[PDB]
Amino acid sequence: CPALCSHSCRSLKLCNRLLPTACPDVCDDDW
Repeated sequence: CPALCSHSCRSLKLCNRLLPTACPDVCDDDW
């Protein structure tokens, strides 16, 4: 997962859509 995205854990709900294979490290708490 892009470090720019990883720092934006809130955005990760959206980021994980634009980065599905790139960011599987999506915050389970926000999910």
